[PDB]
Amino acid sequence: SELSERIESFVETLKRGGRSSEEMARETLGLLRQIITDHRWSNAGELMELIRREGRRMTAAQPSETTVGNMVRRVLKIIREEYGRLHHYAQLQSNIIEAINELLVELEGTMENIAAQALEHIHSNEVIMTIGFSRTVEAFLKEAARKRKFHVIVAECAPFCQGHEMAVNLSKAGIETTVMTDAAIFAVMSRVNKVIIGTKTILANGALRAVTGTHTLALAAKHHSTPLIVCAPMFKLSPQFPNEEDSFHKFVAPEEVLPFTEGDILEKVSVHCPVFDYVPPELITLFISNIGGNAPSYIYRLMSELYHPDDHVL
Amino acid sequence: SELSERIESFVETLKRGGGPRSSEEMARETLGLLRQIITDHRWSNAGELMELIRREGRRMTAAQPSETTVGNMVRRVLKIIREEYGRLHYAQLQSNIIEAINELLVELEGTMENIAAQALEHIHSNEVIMTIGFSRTVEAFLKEAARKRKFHVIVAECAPFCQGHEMAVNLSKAGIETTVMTDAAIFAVMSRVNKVIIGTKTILANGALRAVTGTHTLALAAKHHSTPLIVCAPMFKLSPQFPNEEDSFHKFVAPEEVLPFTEGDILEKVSVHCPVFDYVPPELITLFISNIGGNAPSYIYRLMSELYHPDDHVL
Repeated sequence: SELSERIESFVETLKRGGRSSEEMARETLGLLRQIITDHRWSNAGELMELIRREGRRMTAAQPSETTVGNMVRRVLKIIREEYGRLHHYAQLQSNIIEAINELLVELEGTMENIAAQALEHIHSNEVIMTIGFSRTVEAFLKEAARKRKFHVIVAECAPFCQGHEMAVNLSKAGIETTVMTDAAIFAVMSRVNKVIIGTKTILANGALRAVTGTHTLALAAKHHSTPLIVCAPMFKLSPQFPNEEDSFHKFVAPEEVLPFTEGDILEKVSVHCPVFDYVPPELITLFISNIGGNAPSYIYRLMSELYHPDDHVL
Repeated sequence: SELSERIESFVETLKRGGGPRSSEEMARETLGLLRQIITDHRWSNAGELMELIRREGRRMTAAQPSETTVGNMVRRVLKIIREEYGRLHYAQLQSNIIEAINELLVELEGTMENIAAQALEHIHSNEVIMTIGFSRTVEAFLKEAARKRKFHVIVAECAPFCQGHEMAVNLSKAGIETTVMTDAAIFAVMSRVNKVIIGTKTILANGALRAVTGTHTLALAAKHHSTPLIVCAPMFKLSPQFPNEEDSFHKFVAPEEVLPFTEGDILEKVSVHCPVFDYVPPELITLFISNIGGNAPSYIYRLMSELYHPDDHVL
């Protein structure tokens, strides 16, 4: 069928890596909406087994891409809460759809509601320092740049120099930007007033898996007591704790770090190149969500009203 | 004699009130008195000369134990006597000490210009400095960096003697973008402050520091935000005393500065204290900008050995 082929198309795109995180969540919702429409299912139990199986294969496709797993769990919570309030229900197939639509308009407004709180956290003559290239943080820095005037230091992330296109994006909007070399984070930390970063994933204890320089960044921010603000919406909120059994690191080709033209020493040197870096929650100051700016120590509560505890493990 | 009445005039103005305003004038008057003691009392050798200076410095220290700039320059003259009698080991010794004392005095009166010379190395344009009380050395440190760069100094006036008022006017007259605040806001505006430059009453022998009250709070606020706490203080403010619990550290002025006498009957039930000096441990200090450099707190002990003999620590 069209839907099945689109499911393995999504899974193989996840495996190979061929988009932003908000587009990832939007495509996941579109896929799961299709799954609950076009498949035949009698009651909610079979559909939860189906959604669980497909979420298991999309999660096992790329386990470090947790936006798809989060949106699978959000849809599962929606299914078991739109079936709870009706407790084979005929209108249930419609009801979940509407909630999914109410989720999809909760999305596409996540970046605006995070950007609305920019002026409350960025002041005139401020110096902000960021790391990766996250669309949430650039909209945050481009909504605060409409009124106030500040300096932003975009420390590039070294293997995939992606703070380059961030500082190109920010300098087009008139923010006076500085590109760093990622070795100077402790050097320029004395000047920096706030650190605003984005995440790949917010783990359930308030810790976060982010771009590979963010822990080396957060240690400097904690050393100089600079507040580390984290701009990240509620699809990036994953209910997984940082256990050693599950691997959260992603490792890419060493050609990003040590090129293939080095030659014979590549048979002896072990080059690694991870792309994600665990930041423990005691180095964090705030999470600017789409629903506010609450502390890391509140994140567990945001788990309980987003994901059911039976849906943590799929 | 004129000398003797000048000795108890100095001792009485040390117990009771002021006299020399700044610590540099206090040390210069102390060398004047010590040089006069060398010249005018009769002594045969350096033994009873050391005993005489030791007991005079003992009474000048027991006059006001929290005024250590007097007690240091007694010990520097004792070290000078021991090192100008060592190189002759008499007759000409009475001259030699005087010459060294003169070389000490011109070592003074240029302590402030050698601390102010290091201003540009530690103060940068568009920075922001925080100071607690009126220090002559810190003010001249901020003056020398002002004529080349452009910064903004926050002077947290140290209540009850609102003496950061008299500094934030001195800094405002020289065009530094100064700001005086209540000093209950030390932690509040600490987040935006780049450096803290303070002065001392005394640098204790472990790099610890005795400053005007509210400095230890200032130091803790600086350590919280990891703001470097620079300390501008010359070598007469360097005393070879570790923070004993035996001898008295604080000085306690009248409670009228804190709670006025017009409060009425509640003054019979309320214990008001008003200390003027605060102990800052050396782990909150970053630098000691002396007149000889900018060395770390963990070098201060070595500066003791080059300045005061170990036998002269306790008088």
